Amino acid sequence: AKWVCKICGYIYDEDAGDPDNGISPGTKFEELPDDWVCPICGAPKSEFEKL
Ligand SMILES: [Fe+3]
Repeated sequence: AKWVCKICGYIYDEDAGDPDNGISPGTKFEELPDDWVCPICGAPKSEFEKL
């Protein structure tokens, strides 16, 4: 799945993960740590929407 940051337009793609911030490819959004934030704008998880 993909999830968009409603603040900046960054797309969290589960197939890509976010390795530079400790998230390996294939990590589901719901599995992201509670303290993970948008790598671009710093928004909390609450500000993402599933596409
Ligand atoms: Fe963002």
